[PDB]
Amino acid sequence: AMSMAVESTGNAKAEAESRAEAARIEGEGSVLQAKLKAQALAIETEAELE
Amino acid sequence: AMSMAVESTGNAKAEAESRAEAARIEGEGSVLQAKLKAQALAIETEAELE
Repeated sequence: AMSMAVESTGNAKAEAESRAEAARIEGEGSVLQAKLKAQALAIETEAELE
Repeated sequence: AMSMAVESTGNAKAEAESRAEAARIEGEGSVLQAKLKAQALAIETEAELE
């Protein structure tokens, strides 16, 4: 029972923490792309404003 | 009866605690993605506001 508990919790935590790490990387990437796209829109619409 | 009790409770607790650990990792991941996506929206809509 102890061995099954540790194996099952390791198997679940691996597939859960890989997803969590990938989601963290995607969140940081998404906010950085949000900054870059914000600059892109704020300059495109500013020039098109003129 | 004692052996069956311990085996059944170990087998149930393994499949229950793996799910609980995976759900905890998913919750932490989800809140971190919520922060990152919150920053992404708060900058995208801010630039699009301009």
